[PDB]
Amino acid sequence: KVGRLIYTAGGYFRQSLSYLEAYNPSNGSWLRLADLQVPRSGLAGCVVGGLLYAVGGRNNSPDGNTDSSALDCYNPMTNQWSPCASMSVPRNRIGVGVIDGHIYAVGGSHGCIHHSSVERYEPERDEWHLVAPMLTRRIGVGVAVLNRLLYAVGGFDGTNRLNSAECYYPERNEWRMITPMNTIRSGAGVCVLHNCIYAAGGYDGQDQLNSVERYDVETETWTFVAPMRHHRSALGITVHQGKIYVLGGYDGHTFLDSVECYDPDSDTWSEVTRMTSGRSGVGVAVTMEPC
Ligand SMILES: O=C(O)C[C@H](c1ccc2c(c1)OCO2)c1ccc2ccc(OCC(=O)N[C@H]3C=CCCC3)cc2c1
Ligand SMILES: [Cl-]
Ligand SMILES: [Cl-]
Repeated sequence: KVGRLIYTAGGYFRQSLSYLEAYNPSNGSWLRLADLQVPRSGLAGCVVGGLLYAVGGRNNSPDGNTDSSALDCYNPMTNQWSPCASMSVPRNRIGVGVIDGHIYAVGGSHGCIHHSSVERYEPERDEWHLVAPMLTRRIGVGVAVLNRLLYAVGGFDGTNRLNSAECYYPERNEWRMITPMNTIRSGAGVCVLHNCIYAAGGYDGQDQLNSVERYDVETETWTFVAPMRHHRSALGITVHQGKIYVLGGYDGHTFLDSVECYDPDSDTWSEVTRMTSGRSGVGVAVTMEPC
């Protein structure tokens, strides 16, 4: 369990960013690591086999906006990024989840297209293949995996921001709606802790949110927990040693540098550190410290 860091890749502040930085909860330190080859915001991060993957996003620059179909892998042992096979389609504001060593890329946008499509990456073959599409088009979708089922939560379908959510059952290659959230949320942070799917923050179409709700997969209910200290949309999120960490985002005024940590035992959020600069739209995941 020891020696794992929270990695934050990419993001947005004025333009899309190439930063890869890693935070050590055990000593409070931050490390700046190898930049992404292409700056991206609206990407997702995940880890398989100790390698960190950056999936999708968009490169916003003064010279334009390019939605990304890229999959790039970072090896902490070498501090190097390598390109992997690209997805079938660019996906900005994507959601990803990992089941049994396979990466699922969910939704996202390509220009004015809002995807319902979903595709699955096999690291051992370096190949993507499409799977069944969601029942709803969703960008800014939160994705998490619990008990080898994949959940897609909230987002924006091109017309309305969503409180709906759905679950993918891999052995039937089928999506089914689940109970909708109590709040409309696009760009929320979605993760799994214990037997629940948490949805933190986001934008309800009117304001950035500090509220947080969790879906108990057994009872099929959404319940609010303690709100974050800060309203945040387009936040990064991950879980580490039994606590949720939320990183950055936009509060309606500032791009936040604050990182908050949720303790489910006390139902409290605490501010634990600050990123090196404020940003939104980052990809976040946990793996071993680099060499
Ligand atoms: O609901 C919508 O229509 C789209 C929705 C959104 C959310 C909150 C908003 C909002 C728009 O408008 C002001 O608050 C969204 C959802 C997830 C994202 C993930 C990543 C991402 O990456 C780039 C990025 O961070 N851009 C930011 C620039 C300035 C502030 C907004 C975002 C942008 C995302 C945007
Ligand atoms: Cl964007
Ligand atoms: Cl992961």
